[PDB]
Amino acid sequence: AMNDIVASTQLPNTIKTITNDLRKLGLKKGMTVIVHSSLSSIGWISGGAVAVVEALMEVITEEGTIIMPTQSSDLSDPKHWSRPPVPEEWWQIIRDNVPAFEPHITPTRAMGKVVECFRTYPNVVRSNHPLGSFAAWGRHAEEITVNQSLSMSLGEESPLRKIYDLDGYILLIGVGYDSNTSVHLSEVRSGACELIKVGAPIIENGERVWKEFVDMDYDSDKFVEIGVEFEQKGTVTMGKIGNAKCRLMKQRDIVDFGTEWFRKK
Amino acid sequence: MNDIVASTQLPNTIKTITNDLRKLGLKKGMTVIVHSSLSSIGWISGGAVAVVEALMEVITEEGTIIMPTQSSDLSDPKHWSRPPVPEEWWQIIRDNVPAFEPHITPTRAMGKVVECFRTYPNVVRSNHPLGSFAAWGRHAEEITVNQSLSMSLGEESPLRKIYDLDGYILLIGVGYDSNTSVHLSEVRSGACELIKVGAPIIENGERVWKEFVDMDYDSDKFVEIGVEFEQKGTVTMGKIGNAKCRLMKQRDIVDFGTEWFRKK
Ligand SMILES: O=c1cc[nH]c(=O)[nH]1
Ligand SMILES: O=c1cc[nH]c(=O)[nH]1
Ligand SMILES: [Cl-]
Ligand SMILES: [Cl-]
Ligand SMILES: [Cl-]
Repeated sequence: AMNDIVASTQLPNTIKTITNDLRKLGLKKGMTVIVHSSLSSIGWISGGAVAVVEALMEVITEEGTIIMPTQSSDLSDPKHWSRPPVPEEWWQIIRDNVPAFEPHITPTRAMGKVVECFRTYPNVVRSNHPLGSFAAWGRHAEEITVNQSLSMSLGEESPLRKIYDLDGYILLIGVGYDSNTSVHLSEVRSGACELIKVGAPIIENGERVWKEFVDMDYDSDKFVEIGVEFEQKGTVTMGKIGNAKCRLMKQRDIVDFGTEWFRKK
Repeated sequence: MNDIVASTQLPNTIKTITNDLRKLGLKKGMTVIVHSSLSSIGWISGGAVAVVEALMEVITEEGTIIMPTQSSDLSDPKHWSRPPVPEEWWQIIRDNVPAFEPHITPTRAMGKVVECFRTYPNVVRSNHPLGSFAAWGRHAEEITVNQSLSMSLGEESPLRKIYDLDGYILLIGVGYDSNTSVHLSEVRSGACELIKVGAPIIENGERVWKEFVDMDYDSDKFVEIGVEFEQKGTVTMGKIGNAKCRLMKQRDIVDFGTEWFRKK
């Protein structure tokens, strides 16, 4: 309900107030940052998702880099679907008919309106993976998004590793660690999960192909627990953007912690 | 979503949606303004993309597809009721809401099909900050250029261009209260009054809140008009999956509507 969102807000959030809140929390010009958001968590915003994207770009600038996950699990093999599952009798029709990934076109699923706004901005570029893409904007946009591997999509050949190499930051706006994509790189590095056979529809040599490949069975339901232990160290900056509880942290910090956590089990 | 899946027999796909459109009477070269509810169709392999691609496959670049891309999010808040907001906020809103930019501004209440449509390559969008439309195909640029600020859905609008082209209206799983073309009947009959409105635009480089006048567009009579119109028998009914659909000529409904409003 928009009703509850308006009832819960004292004054409008605007590009200007958001920009203020972001700077207060520690975002600054030139920073490399991957962002995860819930728009409704902030309270009512004048301009909605556009105001958030504009505020982020204002603070970070073209001399910095904004990254967001642009996952499209709508295109994944339906045998592994539980959110919701679909009947087994549909599975093969989906493989034969789900449209192939095209980075300018394919909508995201479960990423949020901010992401949908962001990925269609001018000068925003998207990585090539049919399930596990990211979108970036700014100084290191091209470098972060190019040459993502089909297999091991969130691993050492992915945008996550490039953010790591850039000593980047993670901003969570009113969401928890189950939305912290970067912790998948901890899974890869720790060998935390099983490999499984997955599939996705791609344009390959100029035609739709249902492509089979192997990826880790990524599982964000362990992340919340990792997050609680991580924040005992006291290296996460916490604060508000409007009504939302937000967290700013160094990506290497949580990735390294997650890797050591999985290894010790 | 579990509800959508359970009420679907086999998946809807590009191939099945194209087939349903063609039985419904859509064909190559047509000019059509489309209004839709994605969930109404049942479960779709590829969601909004599948619908958009199906419409394009049938109509082709020789025809033209139009959709409303309204962004009422940017309007003057004094007139809001869905929901309304405290008066204290109104002026703050006017001074801070971001300018309309056709390649960026999201729609409000148009549906995922429109949000997907408006981002497709070769889809062009008109420049009105509240009542823009998006178009694709032969007459896309014709239909979307030179929309007046004032009288946004009037004689200088895409609705009239569709009218001049003798185009069609396709309603997918939605009723006549989503039938944007009937606002032209409102304009023609003088069925609403004028009001003071505003919008944020890019003017000579900068953001500017621009105050203009427009019709108090009210769709509350549209359902009633639609019921009466369909006794004429000039509306094709059909199914796209689970959704009950309607295909009709735009000049038909617009003229009926104009006549309907003038007799009160
Ligand atoms: O319907 C869907 C699509 C993707 N993933 C799911 O779990 N369900
Ligand atoms: O919040 C809003 C925005 C536009 N229109 C409304 O009625 N309410
Ligand atoms: Cl940095
Ligand atoms: Cl290591
Ligand atoms: Cl919160």
